[PDB]
Amino acid sequence: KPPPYKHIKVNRPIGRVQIFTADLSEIPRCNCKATDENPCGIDSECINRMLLYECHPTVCPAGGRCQNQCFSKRQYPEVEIFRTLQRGWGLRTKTDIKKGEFVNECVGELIDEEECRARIRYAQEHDITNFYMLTLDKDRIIDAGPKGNYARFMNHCCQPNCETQKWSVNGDTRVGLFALSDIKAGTELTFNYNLECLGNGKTVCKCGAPNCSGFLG
Ligand SMILES: C[S@@+](CC[C@H](N)C(=O)[O-])C[C@H]1O[C@@H](n2cnc3c(N)ncnc32)[C@H](O)[C@@H]1O
Ligand SMILES: [Ca+2]
Ligand SMILES: [Ca+2]
Ligand SMILES: [Zn+2]
Ligand SMILES: [Zn+2]
Ligand SMILES: [Zn+2]
Repeated sequence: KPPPYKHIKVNRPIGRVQIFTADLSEIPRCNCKATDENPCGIDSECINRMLLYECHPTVCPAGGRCQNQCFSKRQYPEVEIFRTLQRGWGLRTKTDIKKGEFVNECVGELIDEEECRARIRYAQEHDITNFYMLTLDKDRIIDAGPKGNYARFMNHCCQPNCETQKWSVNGDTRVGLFALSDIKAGTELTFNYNLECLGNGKTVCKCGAPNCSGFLG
């Protein structure tokens, strides 16, 4: 059984950490029509989607059928946690996911470098080998360990089927997972941690890909 965690829907800023807000002047304005085949969708000419911005619902001309509100809408593909051989607990999809489709948001407690330094330090001193830390920016780190969602079970892979993207939503950064290719129902959902994830120093990569570098990210 996986150790408990508080299931949260949005990022939770801790201590000095701030969650900022901008106006409509700091957001592009697309010209997608309600009559388009997939208004503001994965293959459209939506200037907001292209610049990694969501559309503002009350001003998007595509209106009600705007397809560029994936973070705000929190509609994720059906997933489940399962027991992997060597990388502990993992996350697999229960439904087919298409290339470029939104998979999840990396949601956790938003912490600063001082709080992140104390939590790695405690984990190191107490032989904790599982980390759920992801850089939002130089000032803010997502920690999905105490509080999070299903994204926290997604393992690293040198040949992943997902990627992270830094999007602007309501005037602040959010981290989302998007499919790098079509993913079949039953497959483990992975992403390359790259330099984004903290604490995994001397961790040996067990992704088992033919192009494995031996290290996490
Ligand atoms: C975000 S958690 C992923 C869920 C985790 N496997 C669990 O059981 O809760 C990442 C942690 O899982 C382990 N891990 C993830 N991907 C791995 C990989 N490719 N090779 C080895 N360990 C991995 C590491 O201990 C890492 O700190
Ligand atoms: Ca729009
Ligand atoms: Ca818009
Ligand atoms: Zn659009
Ligand atoms: Zn739109
Ligand atoms: Zn690997």
